[PDB]
Amino acid sequence: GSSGSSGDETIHLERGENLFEIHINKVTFSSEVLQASGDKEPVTFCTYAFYDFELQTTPVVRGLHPEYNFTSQYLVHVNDLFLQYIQKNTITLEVHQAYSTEYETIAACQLKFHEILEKSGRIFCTASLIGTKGDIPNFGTVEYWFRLRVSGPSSG
Repeated sequence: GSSGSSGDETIHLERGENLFEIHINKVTFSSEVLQASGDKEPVTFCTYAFYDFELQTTPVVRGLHPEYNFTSQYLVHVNDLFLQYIQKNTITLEVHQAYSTEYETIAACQLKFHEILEKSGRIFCTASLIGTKGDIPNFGTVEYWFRLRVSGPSSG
């Protein structure tokens, strides 16, 4: 076969299994967070749960702009209850700082996909981060992408 730059437009996918994968590139910070850090490779980690499944802990890494390079996927069968869920409730991914002594949260955002409501697939999107205490509206932006298509097996 072949692959490359392409597009897809559809409302409801065919009758088959659906695989929801989520690959997080990395997490950028703002001039404020960069300095606020402490001139020391800041270590943080994110977490989230889909379809009320087992929560997954992101890979801890030191640095300013690490590459989690984490790719999670699970074969889930659901369409109607799927879209409704996206609305009824969204995903909450907070970013807490993991210290070598204690652990506390300093940021919290709401992960939700709008396009998924109409379209389905590689829909580029982003989310903003806000500081809980510091109250920093320019904490940083997260780079992620979602996809929902028939993960049914094929002959080939």
